[PDB]
Amino acid sequence: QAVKFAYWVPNVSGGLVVSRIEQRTDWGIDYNRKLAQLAEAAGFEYALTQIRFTAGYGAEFQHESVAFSHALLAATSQLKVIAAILPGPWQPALAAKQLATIDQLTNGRIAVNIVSGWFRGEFQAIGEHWLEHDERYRRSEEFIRSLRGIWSQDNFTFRGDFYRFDNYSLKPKPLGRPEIFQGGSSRAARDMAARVSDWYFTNGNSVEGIKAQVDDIRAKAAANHHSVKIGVNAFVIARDTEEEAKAVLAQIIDQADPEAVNAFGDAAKQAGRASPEGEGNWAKSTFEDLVQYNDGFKTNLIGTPQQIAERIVALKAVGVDLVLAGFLHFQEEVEYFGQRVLPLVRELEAKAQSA
Amino acid sequence: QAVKFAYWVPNVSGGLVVSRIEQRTDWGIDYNRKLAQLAEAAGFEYALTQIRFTAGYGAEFQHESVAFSHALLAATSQLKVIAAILPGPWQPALAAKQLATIDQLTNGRIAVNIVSGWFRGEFQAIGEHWLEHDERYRRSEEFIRSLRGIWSQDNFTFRGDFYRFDNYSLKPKPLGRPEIFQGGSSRAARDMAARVSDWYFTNGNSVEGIKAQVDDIRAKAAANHHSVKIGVNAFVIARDTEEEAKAVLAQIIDQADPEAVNAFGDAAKQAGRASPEGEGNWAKSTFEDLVQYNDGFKTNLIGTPQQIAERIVALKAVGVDLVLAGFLHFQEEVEYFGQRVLPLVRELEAKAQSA
Amino acid sequence: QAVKFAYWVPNVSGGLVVSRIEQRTDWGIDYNRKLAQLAEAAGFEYALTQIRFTAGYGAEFQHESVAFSHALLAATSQLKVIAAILPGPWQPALAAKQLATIDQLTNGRIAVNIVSGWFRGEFQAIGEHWLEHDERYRRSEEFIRSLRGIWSQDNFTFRGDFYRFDNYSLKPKPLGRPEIFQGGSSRAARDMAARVSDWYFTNGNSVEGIKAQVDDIRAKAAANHHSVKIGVNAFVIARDTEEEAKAVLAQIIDQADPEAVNAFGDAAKQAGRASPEGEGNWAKSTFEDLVQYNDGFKTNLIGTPQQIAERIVALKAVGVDLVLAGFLHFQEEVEYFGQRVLPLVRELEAKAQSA
Amino acid sequence: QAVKFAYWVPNVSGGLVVSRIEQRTDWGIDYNRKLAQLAEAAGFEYALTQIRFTAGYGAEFQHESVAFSHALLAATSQLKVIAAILPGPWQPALAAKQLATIDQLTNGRIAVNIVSGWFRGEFQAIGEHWLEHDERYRRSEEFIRSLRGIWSQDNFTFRGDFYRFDNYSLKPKPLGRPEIFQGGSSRAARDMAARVSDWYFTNGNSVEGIKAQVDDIRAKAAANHHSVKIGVNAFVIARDTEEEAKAVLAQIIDQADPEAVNAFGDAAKQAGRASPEGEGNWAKSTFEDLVQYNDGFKTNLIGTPQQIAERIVALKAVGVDLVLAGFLHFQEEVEYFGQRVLPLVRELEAKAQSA
Ligand SMILES: Cc1cc2nc3c(=O)[nH]c(=O)nc-3n(C[C@H](O)[C@H](O)[C@H](O)COP(=O)(O)O)c2cc1C
Ligand SMILES: Cc1cc2nc3c(=O)[nH]c(=O)nc-3n(C[C@H](O)[C@H](O)[C@H](O)COP(=O)(O)O)c2cc1C
Ligand SMILES: Cc1cc2nc3c(=O)[nH]c(=O)nc-3n(C[C@H](O)[C@H](O)[C@H](O)COP(=O)(O)O)c2cc1C
Ligand SMILES: Cc1cc2nc3c(=O)[nH]c(=O)nc-3n(C[C@H](O)[C@H](O)[C@H](O)COP(=O)(O)O)c2cc1C
Ligand SMILES: [Cl-]
Ligand SMILES: [Cl-]
Ligand SMILES: [Cl-]
Ligand SMILES: [Cl-]
Repeated sequence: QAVKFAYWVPNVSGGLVVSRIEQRTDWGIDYNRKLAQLAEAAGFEYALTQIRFTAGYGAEFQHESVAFSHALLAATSQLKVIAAILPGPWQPALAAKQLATIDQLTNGRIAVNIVSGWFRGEFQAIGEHWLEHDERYRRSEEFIRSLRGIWSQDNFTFRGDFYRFDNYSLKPKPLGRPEIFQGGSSRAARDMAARVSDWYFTNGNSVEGIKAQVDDIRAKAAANHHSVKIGVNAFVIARDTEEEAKAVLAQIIDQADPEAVNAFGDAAKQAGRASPEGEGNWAKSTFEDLVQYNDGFKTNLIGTPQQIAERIVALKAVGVDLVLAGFLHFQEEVEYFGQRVLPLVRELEAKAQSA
Repeated sequence: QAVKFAYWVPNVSGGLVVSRIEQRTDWGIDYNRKLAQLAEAAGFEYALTQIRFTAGYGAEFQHESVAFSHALLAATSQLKVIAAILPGPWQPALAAKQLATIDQLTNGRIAVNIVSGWFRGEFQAIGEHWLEHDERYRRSEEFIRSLRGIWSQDNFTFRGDFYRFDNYSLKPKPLGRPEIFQGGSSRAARDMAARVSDWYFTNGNSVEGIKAQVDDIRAKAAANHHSVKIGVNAFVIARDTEEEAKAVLAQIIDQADPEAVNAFGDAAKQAGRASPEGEGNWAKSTFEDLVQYNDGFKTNLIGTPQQIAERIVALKAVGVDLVLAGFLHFQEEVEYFGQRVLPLVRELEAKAQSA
Repeated sequence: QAVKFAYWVPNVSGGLVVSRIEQRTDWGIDYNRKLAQLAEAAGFEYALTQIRFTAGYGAEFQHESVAFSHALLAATSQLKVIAAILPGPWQPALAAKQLATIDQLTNGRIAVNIVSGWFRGEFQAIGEHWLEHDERYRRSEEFIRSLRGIWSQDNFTFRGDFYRFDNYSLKPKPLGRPEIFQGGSSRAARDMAARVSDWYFTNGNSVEGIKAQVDDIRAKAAANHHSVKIGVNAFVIARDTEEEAKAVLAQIIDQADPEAVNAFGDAAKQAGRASPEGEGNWAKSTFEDLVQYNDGFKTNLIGTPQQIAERIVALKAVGVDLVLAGFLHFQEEVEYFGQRVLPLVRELEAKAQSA
Repeated sequence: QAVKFAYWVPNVSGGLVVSRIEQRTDWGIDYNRKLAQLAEAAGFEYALTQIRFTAGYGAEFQHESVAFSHALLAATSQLKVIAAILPGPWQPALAAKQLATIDQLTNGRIAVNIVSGWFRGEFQAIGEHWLEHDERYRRSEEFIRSLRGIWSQDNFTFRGDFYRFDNYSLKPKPLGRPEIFQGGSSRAARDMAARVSDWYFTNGNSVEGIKAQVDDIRAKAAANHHSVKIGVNAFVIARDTEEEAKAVLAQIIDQADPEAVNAFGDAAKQAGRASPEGEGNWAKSTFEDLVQYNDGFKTNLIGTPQQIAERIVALKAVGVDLVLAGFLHFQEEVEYFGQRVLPLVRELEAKAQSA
């Protein structure tokens, strides 16, 4: 019932914007250990670590998602860290066993974000074939069923089109039950979430755009007798005045790296625009939307703490269970969010309950 | 020129013997962090972490090799940790990037042991096809060429029979040059080491058995203009008296687990016995040899510290550059080795220098 | 420089339309042997088989394209027969060797039509992964380069992303140089034709639509220093009067099987509509277009013999080198074409030549 | 039951021996059409067409097995023709459909010989990975189960480690039930034959060597409740005097091409010698044995017609159901076998029946 919060780990060297603007944010482990500790102290339940094999959207350097996640877990106590994984260059036997060992070493705090892929050139560079849009989701669904089965069954057998297991016994299994997240917003993504995943993570959007996705998932999940929760990306710019927050947004966009934005935008046509419906990630993103590379400005958590808290509660009303927050200057703004924004959300929630 | 020492990480729940004998050894992270610190204090330069996906040779539980290596590096300062990797369920793009990130996080202290595989049933359980003996080495050599090329250049291209890369740029690369080890003793293994590897690791053997491998590698490496060093497995039983060490050895063997040894021995026929020459790992192993699952008793580092030190220097004279030590009670025997055996080795080397 | 003619082999039940109308057409070898002999006598240079692995509704039975082509060549003397091949369920080593042997047995009269695929459900049923639209063309281009190299040289080596060859020597090679045709009309198809194919076969279309494809191919092929010819599908309804030919067309469409048409149109969305440009086979086909399953009515070769001859010559004037003809009643209409239509084309061509 | 007879189709340019001796045998279709007709008239029930993709054992040129088998069936009326297929470069969906169409065109007379592979260099040349010996039989068994299922059921589903099918309906199916033969003599081969195949074809051998294989197959097949028949290769040299037949054998061997024989012997080490038991095809073949490349001289059908007929009947007594005959001068020796040897076998069988 209370809304949950995650933050994007800036393990990619350009932060969370495609922009030349000065940021007090770094992609190295030293910066990120302290940020994970600040996020835990601020009240964030999850950190989300993105997966790249090569540079895109202005991230010339990227730390590998699973090892980096392990290091963040080792530096924290209660924080849960979601390691992103792309089927193809990743296989599920290795993923299940590596995640299970990290879970055993971190008191049960690792999770996974299965992402089905859009950056074709990256796959080509690393010798992976490029499956059709919905076919990438068929494979991701077999990957998810494989993870859950390996972790839950003494002797797991799975006779898939992409993956096979035959009486496979993983030991040790995870300490508890790792949560499986997935990223993407196409019909194929919503279908998979309503079947196998614990969480559907989606790009930023208007309230109406989010409600449309939630309503489809809820109906499908109910018919499948499956439980799934909803998280939405938001690039949060909280400042003491609304004018200052809008001025920061304008600086970010004014300083956009246009060659990086356009190259990202071209590659992103292999996500939602390439699905049979032509709907999903980046299908309707302008140059200015792309400057936050998961459409995070659209969620409009930009203004005063009070405006942002009221907007978060309005997202709860259409079925959002978690806000996935990106920031410009991560350490100071995560701390500010915990001191100034999150307590206002909790007060609004207490007042709603007592009525 | 000084001989180097590695120890086997007991990340598999049966320790380093296929036996019911009581051992003060454990496979969990708590035991292994302390063990790694003691090993570093004792003068071991490397720890070697074995790779399993499911139980064999008496190891019902096994921690995943790379994440466990990451954790041991996080708990130490100068120790180098070698993570074992099996091509097939591992792919080189992910290995290259995950190892590069761990390298960056650990001040350049991770290495890799490419092992080409023998446990067919394990591959079948996780959906991997079983290549012919020498073909597994063909694949491993492509895997090693990919790791080395990815780590050393931008725009790496490789048009292999097993792996493809196309203008691939990994960032960040490792801090320096990670060492590539490999395990196996067949002709295919020796040929691969003489072409692409930094270290050839081999099973325990007599001095003459080791000499025959080194001489073959030396000639082949010279013809390729390639440098490779030699490490040999030895199960070290050092006691204050020779009689006590021999009694321990007999206790380990007398308490051998026959189901596990039979099952291991049958599976191990897919290593040296299955090569075109019929030579390599386990091709000549009796039931008693198999109780140490890399033929470690054959190296005969079993006796007083003085006998062991002399035997180590004798191995050096046939071209052994590193002794890879297994133990029964890891923490206490690593400490004893550093206090009682290693200094005798260093004295012998110093006396040989002045002569 | 004379325009060439092919006919579609009705090796799929239901003929060349998705309609319940009575057809004096059959898919068996007896009807098709006689039809091939009639087509050779009528002046057709080629027969084009189609490739299916499964189908529903009236298209319920399909003879395998290569072995059926071999049988048709065995029943004829001069006719060339083009065997359709889909990369994926077909591999290029077997295709090259099987076609070379058939070429040797048939006096050099076999050709191949490389088709890159649109029917996703058929691939899934036979265990094949569904690659993205342009990726299927990347694979088809490697397939074609493989056929051409294997057939033309010993020691053929190819280091593809999809296919590898290592000093492969096929013996015997074909008697002559088999022509490579390809089917498809997207940008990816045109790019491939301008690089590697002898013939670009495309769906039916207006003169304007054909000319736009020819102009793009001609520019690209010139820059590649590559020669490629153009063939266009047309469903030919030649009758003594224009009114009767139009009545037959209305009858075909009026008796269309609506469920079959809709199921075909839904699956065909994986062709042109799924390409990045949204253009290619079936991207703009209405219900009535889909009744001829390669848009054959659009080419408007429906009317008197004189009208049809003038329209064929008009297609030649925009770069069409070959008309690929479908018919309702194959045997009798092939005979009528050779007696009533083809001679008018030749007369028109002769009269143009006298100027 | 009356013993059945097959002959090897000389679809390979060196005939059935690795020798420079002058042979009145040709690999082209004209010689082979007349040969198949003579064999049919002589009383051979089957022809067997070997599969190569590149030159081995002196076969500089090789016609493709399936298309050549189709052409031989087209030249005959009752002869059954067995096309050899190697899983790997062949896939089962295509094999099933192509064979079914040929079966429909030839009145149900096509069969298949599934061979699991020994010629590693050929696979490497055509881009195929080299599976371990027993794993090749694992794949071949899935291939056989797929053929059998596709041919016999609509909506065939098969969830293999090598092949997948999902509700696949092949139409048309064969006219009846095609026979599945397999070649190979290792434990893996015998185990496969005892589970899925109609015929086990084996290399030439002594009576005792054959009986040891039959006895193992019989016990295994009885435990599986499976029916399988036995065929044995024999290189038949029938002459009016024993002295003449022996002189011919000596001439073949004396004119052996020793570079070809040794190169074949080396490649053949990947058959029986590479199996876990070290037993199977070519494991015990001397230089002289290898001159007939399936050990055909060992069966000793070399002598007068009377001697050969008695030795055939003696093979029946250890469970041989079919003799698979090679010859030096094919057309003339097939005609002679039918005039002079086969009638003696029939008289001996008639005399045994009346006792
Ligand atoms: C919150 C979120 C996080 C994501 N993280 C990643 C990532 O780290 N790497 C990646 O390649 N794709 C990532 N994706 C995109 C997925 O690959 C997604 O499957 C792909 O864009 C196809 O999206 P679609 O289903 O909307 O067409 C993410 C998507 C979302 C919504
Ligand atoms: C010191 C050493 C360590 C090894 N570690 C492993 C391991 O952790 N996992 C594994 O499957 N194989 C391991 N192997 C065996 C390899 O997989 C080897 O390639 C296989 O046994 C074939 O050996 P051969 O070349 O002597 O036939 C190791 C071998 C040696 C000598
Ligand atoms: C003349 C012609 C014949 C074709 N024949 C076949 C066929 O026999 N089987 C098949 O699956 N596809 C066939 N196709 C379609 C191809 O699979 C084509 O590559 C696919 O529809 C993608 O088309 P696009 O490039 O316009 O998107 C044919 C296409 C044309 C133009
Ligand atoms: C009668 C017979 C015919 C065979 N024909 C072929 C063939 O045409 N092509 C081929 O590559 N192998 C052929 N083989 C050999 C098979 O590939 C066999 O599976 C391989 O040699 C392994 O044999 P093994 O099971 O005795 O080790 C044939 C074997 C026999 C006994
Ligand atoms: Cl979206
Ligand atoms: Cl060894
Ligand atoms: Cl079109
Ligand atoms: Cl044999």
